[PDB]
Amino acid sequence: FMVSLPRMVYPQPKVLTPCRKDVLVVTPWLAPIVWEGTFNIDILNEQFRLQNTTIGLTVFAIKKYVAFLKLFLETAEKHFMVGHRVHYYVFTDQPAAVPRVTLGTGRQLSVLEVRAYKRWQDVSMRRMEMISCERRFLSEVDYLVCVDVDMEFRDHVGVEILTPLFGTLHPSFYGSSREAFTYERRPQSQAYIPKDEGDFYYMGAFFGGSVQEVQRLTRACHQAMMVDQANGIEAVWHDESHLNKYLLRHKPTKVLSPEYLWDQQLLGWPAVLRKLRFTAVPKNHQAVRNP
Ligand SMILES: O=c1ccn([C@@H]2O[C@H](COP(=O)(O)OP(=O)(O)O)[C@@H](O)[C@H]2O)c(=O)[nH]1
Ligand SMILES: [Mn+2]
Repeated sequence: FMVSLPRMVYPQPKVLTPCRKDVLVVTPWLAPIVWEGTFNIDILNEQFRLQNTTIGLTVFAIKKYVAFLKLFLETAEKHFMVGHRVHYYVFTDQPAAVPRVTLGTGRQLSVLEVRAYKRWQDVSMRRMEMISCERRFLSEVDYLVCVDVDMEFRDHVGVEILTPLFGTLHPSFYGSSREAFTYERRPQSQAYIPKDEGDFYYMGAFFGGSVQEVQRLTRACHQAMMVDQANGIEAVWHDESHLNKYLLRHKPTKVLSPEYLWDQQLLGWPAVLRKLRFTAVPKNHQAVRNP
């Protein structure tokens, strides 16, 4: 049950004036695409606080990637769901390497020890299994948000994202035609998507939803990866390939714009982005992924 909103004073929405004319703000299945200017955060904050919403954030920090945790968590404290209840779940092979980060009130962090796979591809892919293995979520949080650790928050990431199921537009492909998307194209793979199918190319580094929907997604992707492995095939973009297949066949209820997953070093700061919210931390891929 949801109580009434209180009286609020804010600018009247104008029916004959779009919030944004330069971008698509709703998908063909009527899911909002979240861009700056499309939401009044005061209204959304009210709605979600009135439900005493708790948000879980999963992040994996395996082997050398523990180095990314300090900046990740400190900037999350500044920008992620501030004012709401937050539970971080840090999955790592090195619990003693997790930095002691000071948390705001109503925010907690749990360290979950997991095994380290040798191949970075396996470390990345096994996140689906490890997220799905975990039964605490249903009792502890309302929503789960699942992100990469090699990142920092630079601006607001809040309850505007919350919805039963969301994916995020990959920053390299939001302007691309579907034939150019790097979906898995081999029919032998469970992740296969033909050249005439696809809505968007979603980023493996940021998806989420209700606990129920996230556990469905991660279970489905894990089982699809198991089938591929039995068939001696590994999808071209690993977990991201399976995520893309899942979100093609199970449409997300919101889609996040590339504000929510950007790489400024690689892609700069185009006119279409009013904010860069959650951004890549420069990596030496080969060095950091291997002993
Ligand atoms: O040795 C590794 C390799 C990967 N990861 C995790 O898997 C995610 C995805 O890998 P990565 O960020 O290297 O992929 P990219 O964004 O470069 O495609 C990372 O953010 C980490 O959360 C990790 O913890 N240790
Ligand atoms: Mn990453």
